[PDB]
Amino acid sequence: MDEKRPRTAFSSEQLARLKREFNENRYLTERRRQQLSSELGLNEAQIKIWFQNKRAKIKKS
Repeated sequence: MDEKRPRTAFSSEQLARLKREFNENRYLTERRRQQLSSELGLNEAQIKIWFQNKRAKIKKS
């Protein structure tokens, strides 16, 4: 839903990396959050929300 609420503005490379990490684990550690942010150059808050949102896609109810 990146057509109504603008915020998940990421790049193919960034999403690819994040997706790779998510494939291994739907969660995120402190070190991973800060590492991913520093590695790709994104806000830890954005990464955290991205993972939380990605997890909601699988587990509905």
